[PDB]
Parts: sequence; structure tokens; C-alpha cells
Amino acid sequence: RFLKVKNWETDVVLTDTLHLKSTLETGCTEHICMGSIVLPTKDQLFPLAKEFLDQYYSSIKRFGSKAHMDRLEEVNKEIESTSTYQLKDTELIYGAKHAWRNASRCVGRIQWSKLQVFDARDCTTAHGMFNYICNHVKYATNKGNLRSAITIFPQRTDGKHDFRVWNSQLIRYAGYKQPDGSTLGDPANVQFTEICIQQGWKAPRGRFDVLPLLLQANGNDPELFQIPPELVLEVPIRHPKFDWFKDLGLKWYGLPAVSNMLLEIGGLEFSACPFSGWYMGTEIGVRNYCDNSRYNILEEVAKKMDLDMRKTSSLWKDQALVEINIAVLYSFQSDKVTIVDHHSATESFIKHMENEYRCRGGCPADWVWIVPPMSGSITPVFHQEMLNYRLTPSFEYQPDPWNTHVW
Amino acid sequence: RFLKVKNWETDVVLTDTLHLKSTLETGCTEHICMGSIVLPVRTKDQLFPLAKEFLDQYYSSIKRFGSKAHMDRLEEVNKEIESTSTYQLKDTELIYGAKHAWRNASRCVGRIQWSKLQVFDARDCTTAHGMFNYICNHVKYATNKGNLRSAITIFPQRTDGKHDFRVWNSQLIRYAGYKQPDGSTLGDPANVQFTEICIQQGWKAPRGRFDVLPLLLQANGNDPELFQIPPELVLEVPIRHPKFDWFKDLGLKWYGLPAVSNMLLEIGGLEFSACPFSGWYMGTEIGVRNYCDNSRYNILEEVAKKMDLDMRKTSSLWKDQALVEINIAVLYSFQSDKVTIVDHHSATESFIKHMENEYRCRGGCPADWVWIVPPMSGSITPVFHQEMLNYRLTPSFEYQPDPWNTHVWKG
Ligand code: HEM
Ligand code: HEM
Ligand SMILES: Cc1cc(N)nc(CCc2cncc(CCCN(C)C)c2)c1
Ligand SMILES: Cc1cc(N)nc(CCc2cncc(CCCN(C)C)c2)c1
Ligand SMILES: C[C@H](O)[C@H](O)[C@H]1CNc2nc(N)[nH]c(=O)c2N1
Ligand SMILES: C[C@H](O)[C@H](O)[C@H]1CNc2nc(N)[nH]c(=O)c2N1
Ligand SMILES: [Zn+2]
Repeated sequence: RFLKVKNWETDVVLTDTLHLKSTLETGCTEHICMGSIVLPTKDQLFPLAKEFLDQYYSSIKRFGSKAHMDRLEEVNKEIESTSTYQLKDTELIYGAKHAWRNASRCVGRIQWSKLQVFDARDCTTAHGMFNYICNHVKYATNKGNLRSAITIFPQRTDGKHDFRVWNSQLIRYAGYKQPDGSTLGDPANVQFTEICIQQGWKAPRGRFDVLPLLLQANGNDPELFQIPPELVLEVPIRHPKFDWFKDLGLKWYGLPAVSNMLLEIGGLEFSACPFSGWYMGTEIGVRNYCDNSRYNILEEVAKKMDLDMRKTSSLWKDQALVEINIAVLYSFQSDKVTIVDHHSATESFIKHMENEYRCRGGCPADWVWIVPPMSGSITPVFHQEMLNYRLTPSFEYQPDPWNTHVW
Repeated sequence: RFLKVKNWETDVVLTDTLHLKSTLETGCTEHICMGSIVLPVRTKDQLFPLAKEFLDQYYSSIKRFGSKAHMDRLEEVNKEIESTSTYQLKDTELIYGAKHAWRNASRCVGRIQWSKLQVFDARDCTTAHGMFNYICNHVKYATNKGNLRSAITIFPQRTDGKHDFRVWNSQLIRYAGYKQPDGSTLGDPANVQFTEICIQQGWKAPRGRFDVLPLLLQANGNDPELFQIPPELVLEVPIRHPKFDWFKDLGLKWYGLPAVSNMLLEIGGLEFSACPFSGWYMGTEIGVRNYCDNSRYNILEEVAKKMDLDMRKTSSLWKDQALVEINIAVLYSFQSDKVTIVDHHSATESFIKHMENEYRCRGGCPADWVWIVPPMSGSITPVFHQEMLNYRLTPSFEYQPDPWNTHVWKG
């Protein structure tokens, strides 16, 4: 019941007491571990509110105080009367930050307390949502000096008035399937690109076309909006030693901004809560550029370096992968766009992890996601045993809107 | 029940039914996943059901389930258990058992080869000297002048737990590690503790960077004894780089035969506490872990210096860059000396094919993702994108505590 994690590089052991407060399920059982699986009413509501308020009021050193009791009382009344309740600004900010804090798959959580929170709960329309999102993008981008932020739109009511952002990220490149059989642009974004076109987007059918926003307010039909181009910061990709790299035509956007998750706080559900931080280098160089089901550019890069691609044992893929990733970090750094390499980030997480164990009694973490997709064992997290478990407030996955939406 | 795994690169979906035959625990609960945790004397009471479970499986595999031979064998084991409190496996059952433990080893990427396992029956062995001889033959046979053959040697099963056979070495062949008074380490830092024991047990350490450790062998619960593997039997490969001529001057080499000797083999409730096994190396085990772990030989700095990489910013990826060339050198070296080795690309792709075949023919293939994914270049190998289900089947290889923490010294 009091669990221990070992670092096999430093022999350091930590004791986890925090997991006892876990509520949601993992997917795993005593008979089977699903650690590598990507996706495993009023009576319901008040205990949820109370659990949340109890930790809010405990966090502000006023547990069991009049203001505490009063709030509980007050929220209990409002749930009884309204079948829901509204979070106070203070609670909203706490909840959002703690959702990030609890995100067991996120390596960048050392930053958790510095989340800029934008209360968009007064928003009523998609144009409204658009205005709020452009403001988010511009604030967070900050001319390349990125700042973490989240914008929170009205909470769910009866599930038929949901606010949803249909894009998976605020900024992503379109994907087009060619009559020639291949795929132009980002293959991960093909299906969404079709919905855009089906909703009226006129695609430029280029390779790096910034997608339009599909915004949905109050459970209404989603609307299309183009982000002001001058608000979308992009970085041309060059290599510091290889002159020819620039001719590969590669660029990436500076702002990673997840927009399809569900934020849960005290039983309330925020279905539209786009948040953003800044890139770890490998997300772009390893995953986005080198995944077979993405831009898949390894072969072309390798050819340009003139490597022996005859046998896998020349490790030409590995060589090219390093250089591709060198170029990304180099390109961003040269243009003063905030980026972090996988070494620096993982080292930060180990410090954060220790901090959490020391001050909170633990830190839920998913090793499968925390370990970077390249050079894993030369990063400290690889040798770090982690306990994975679900704490609330949380960001959750939710079904894509098109399967849900009654047009 | 039915469970589905998805490959996020190819969208191939597979269905696991085999996990239903899982008995043992994972360490996980509905409230906690322990998937990245490294480590999460028996009565006749529990023994026969375990025996029966195994024998039922064995007889099904040979298509004789419910036969008279099946029924007689269960009867025979039942009686041997009540008369003698244990039982002996037939040769056929031992071989089947040993292959299936490998097959069930959810952390092993090399399981495509599982049916091709050379089983050496050392159950007649009675002394440490006898163990030495058996192990020498294993090493020679498995090395095969560089054309490596998987083998396992099985010593007598546990009885009352006071007469265990144990190989005290974690691996048959390993390099000594010596802590210096200045805090530095000569040799393999992983093996410092064991080296000290060996020295204490009478080993004359030559104290170099690559000294092959003596065998420390325990027979029938007696004190362990030292033996030195004949040098001529220990195949080693000098490490050089195909393009970089200075790489040879780093003075590196490794041994060709990876051979785990500190694990426990469970077959039908029987415990084999001494069961060394060997296959051949995946390049990254040496090039990434053995050379590049900070707690091991830790050569990244010295290599990157010789390459003249920018070592001021970690964002130059100088560590990643040196790590690749080192792994290039390990593969090049082994191939050049005609010693069996496999690269992580080849090995993971082979595993994926193996895993799919197992779903089709067996209804599942338990796999530990954390261990299956190579320690470099993870997502450019197909396993990274493979959802896997981890569960425990028997026969199995289990961890057991180090013998020096348990052994009652006869003295
Ligand atoms: C500021 C620097 C940040 C860094 C370096 C960072 C890094 C990462 C990385 C590498 C991943 C793995 C995702 C992938 O490979 O696709 C991830 C996941 C995640 N991050 Fe962070 N992130 C940052 C900011 C944030 C912020 C501001 C939030 C929330 C307010 C957040 C919440 C999450 C969540 C919920 C996931 C899991 C997403 C999923 O499961 O699909 N991150 N992060
Ligand atoms: C023939 C070529 C083989 C290859 C390429 C291979 C590959 C590997 C690798 C890379 C590991 C991870 C080791 C580490 O990173 O610490 C591993 C683990 C393991 N292997 Fe294999 N293996 C082979 C043969 C065998 C054989 C013959 C057996 C048994 C008869 C076996 C049983 C196991 C077991 C039980 C583990 C888990 C070790 C642990 O839990 O500490 N392997 N294998
Ligand atoms: C805020 C933030 C910061 C950062 N450095 N990276 C991210 C990336 C998060 C992210 C990007 N693409 C995709 C996913 C999820 C893909 C897999 N889903 C289906 C589980 C998540 C987000
Ligand atoms: C038969 C075999 C073949 C092969 N290619 N590799 C191996 C390596 C197995 C191996 C080697 N060192 C260390 C470990 C992990 C040890 C267990 N934990 C507790 C440190 C595992 C074994
Ligand atoms: C199948 C496996 O779970 C899948 O490839 C996961 C592995 N780890 C990951 N880790 C991160 N950070 N991001 C990912 O998308 C994935 N994908
Ligand atoms: C804590 C973590 O599980 C530990 O460092 C593991 C990670 N995955 C591994 N995978 C392999 N093949 N070998 C290892 O030693 C480890 N170590
Ligand atoms: Zn688990």
C-alpha cells in the first residue's frame, strides 16, 4: 500500500503515498498489464465537487474552515437547485493547473504551476471561440518566446450543448490523398482535412498548409475560421553543417497546442479547453518527420547523406535520425523559438519527479510516454521506475466530434 | 473474453485470447500500473494441480490430450507426489518445458527462435566440479566458433530448498569490476559486488579492464566453488569502427556469448534454480547499455571527444551522435569476425512477425513493451508502434534472489 520506485542508474528509491488518492481505473488488472495501450447526476456530482473542494481548500491551508464549509454548503445547494455548479475563478485556475500536474504522460510538467489560464466561460458563439483562440495563439507564441497557456470554454450541461474544437491541435498541416496513390502533407490529418473540405474549406493542396479551425459552440454545427497567418509562427528547417538540407523543403510550426481533450474539474467537464506549451525537439524530428505514417523522410535524407542503405546494420536510419533532429533544434534555436531537446527535458522531469515525491508524496507517470522516441537509455528517465495512476483534475481523451455530432 | 491490440503504424488489430490462461500476478491493479517496475520448499498440497496443468498442456501440444498415455502419466505423477512429495519430468517434458519458458518470456525480443533451443539435461550432476564440466560444454557448443547456437543447461530441481544448485554468476561470461580507493571503477561497474565475492572466495584478480570472471558454482546446497573457464573457450571480439581508425585504440572488446545464469526455471511446479541459457547478442545490448549506460563502461564522452563533437550544448545531440557510431562499430566488429549478432532493426521486425504468428497460432503473445523497445532509436523500430499485452504464463523464467543473500554457509 506504500509503494516504492527505484532509479537503476542512481540507486535512489522514492516512496509513493499519492496513489492512494487515485480514483479512475488504469485498464490493468492482476492478470494483465495494459501499460502500452494508447486508449484503455447530482448524487454522482456532489461527492466529486467535495473531493475537489476538499483538496482546493486543503491546498490553501484552510481545510475544515468556515469558508471551506460555506463553499461546500454553497455548492451543495447549487447542485441540488441547478443540477450543476459554477467554479470560482480561483478554483478554475487551480483545477486547470492540477490537470496538467496530473497528466502522467507529460514530460514537461516541471512547468505546471506557470500555466496562464484564460477564462472563456462567457463565450457563446464560434466567432467568439475564434477570437479567444487567436488571442491564445498570439499570447502563447509571444514572438517566439513561448508561454504555456490554456483557454477554457463553457462546461458541459446536458451534453447537447457541448463546446468542441474539432481540430486535434490549434495548428496542424493538412493532409491530402493523391490520385497517384501517395499522400501529400500530413497523413495523420487526412480525415480531418476531408471534413474541412466537406464543410467548405478551399484547400491550397500544398504540403504545409495550415489547417482552418472548426469551432463548435453550444452544441451547434461547427464553423470554419482561418487563423491570421501572421499569428502562426513557423521555422524553416536547416542543418548547421549540411548545406543541402534546406532544399528538402521542410518547416514546422512553433506552437504545440492540444485542442481535442476533455478537462475534468470537480465533476464538471470542459470539452473545449485548448492548451499549449512548447515543443520537445524529438516530437518534430523523430515522430513528425520520421514516423512511417507521417512525413516519413528518412529515406530521402539518408540518400542525401550518401549512406549505405543496403543493410539495416549500417544503422543509416539511426545516423540520419540524429541529423534530422540536430537540424530541428538548430533551426528553432537560430530563430529564437523556444524548444527543448530530449536530454534537457528528461533531466528536468527527474528533478520535478523528486520534487513531487518530496512535497506531494508522489507523481503519476507513464514510462512508455515519458521515455523519448530516440536515444531512450541515454536519458535519465529510462532508468527511472515510474508508477502510473489516475488523479483528478485531469485531461481525458474524448471521442472525435464527427462520430458524436447530430447535425 | 477477447482483448484487442492495435499497431498505430499499420492499423493492424490483433485479438488476444491466450491471456485467459494467465494464472500468476502482474503487479498491476485497477488503480495502479507497475509496468515500468523491474522486480514487481513447496507442499504437495499445491503441487499436483500445477503438475496437472503442465501435463495437460504438454499432452495437448503433442496431440494426445486425454489419451491413456496422458491419463497414466497424471496417475504416475500423482502417486510419485504422494509417495515422495515431488516428481521427475521425462526428457520430453523437460525439453518442452524449457522451450515454453523461453516462449513465454514476455521481456525477450528474440523469441522467434524459441523452438530452436538446445536442451542440455544436467539433472544427473552432483558436484560443483560436475557443474563446471557441464557449463564448459554448454559454452563450447553454443559458441560454435562464432556461429552461435541457443542452448540451456538444466541442473537438478529444488527439493527442500536447502539443497539448491545455483550458478552464482548473473551471466556465464562477464567482465570483472573493481572499485578503486579513489572512487573510480576499473572494468564493468555492474559486476563490482560479484567480483569482490570471487576475490574473497580466493580468485586471483589480474585487475584489468576486461578480466573474464571465474565461475562460482553451488551444488546440492553446498558452499560455492571457483572455476576458471578455459580462455580458449571464451570467444571475444575486438571493437573497431569501419570509418574511424582511432576507434580500435579505445581498447574495447566484448565477449560473443550472452548467457543468463541467475534465473529460475519453473516447469509444472518444479523449480530449477540453476539453468543457464544463451542465445546471441542484439547490437544495442553492448553498444547502448554495456558501453553507454553511465553506470557501466560509460565511453560516450571519450568517443565524442575523438569525433570532435560540440560537447558544450546537449542540443548538439553529441551524445546521440556518438552513440550511433559506437553501435555501428559493435555490429561492424562482430560481422567482420563472423560472430553471430543482430541489429535492433532486424530483431524488432523479426519479433513483430513472430508476435503476429503467435496471435494467429496461439491466440496471443505476452510482451513487455518497456523491455521489447530498443534503448536507442525507439520509434524507428516497428515495436514502438505496437500495442502489447503483458501477462504471465508457465512454464516461465523467474527472478530469484541472489544466493549470497540467502545461502546458509556450511563454512
Ligand atoms: C511547456 C512545455 C511542455 C512540454 C515540453 C511538453 C511535453 C510533452 C510531450 C513530449 C508529450 C508526449 C506527447 C506526444 O509525444 O505526442 C506530452 C504529453 C502531454 N502533455 Fe505536455 N508538454 C508541455 C506543456 C504542456 C501543457 C501546458 C499541458 C496542459 C496544460 C500539457 C499536458 C499534456 C497532456 C494531457 C499530455 C498527454 C497527451 C496525450 O495523452 O495524448 N503539456 N507533453
Ligand atoms: C537467440 C538470440 C536472443 C536474442 C537476440 C535475445 C534478446 C533479448 C534481449 C535484448 C533481452 C533484454 C536484455 C536486456 O536488455 O537486459 C532479452 C531478455 C530475456 N531473454 Fe532473450 N534473447 C535471445 C535468446 C534467449 C534465450 C535462448 C532465452 C532462454 C532460453 C532467452 C530468454 C530471455 C529472458 C527470460 C529475458 C528476460 C530477462 C529479464 O527479465 O531480466 N532469450 N532477450
Ligand atoms: C501542450 C503540448 C506541449 C508539447 N511539447 N507537446 C505536446 C504534444 C501533445 C500531442 C501532440 N500530438 C498528438 C498527441 C496525441 C496523439 C495520440 N493520441 C491519440 C493519444 C499529443 C503538447
Ligand atoms: C539469453 C540472452 C540473450 C541475449 N541476446 N541477451 C540476454 C540479456 C539478458 C540480460 C542481461 N543483462 C541484464 C539483464 C537484466 C537483469 C535483471 N535486472 C534485475 C537487472 C538481462 C540474454
Ligand atoms: C503502442 C505504443 O503505446 C505507442 O507507440 C506509444 C508509445 N509511446 C509514446 N510516447 C509518446 N510520447 N507519444 C506517443 O505517441 C507514443 N506512442
Ligand atoms: C525502470 C525501467 O523499467 C528499467 O530501467 C528498464 C527499462 N527497460 C529495459 N529494457 C531492457 N531490454 N533492459 C533493461 O534493463 C531495461 N531497464
Ligand atoms: Zn500495468
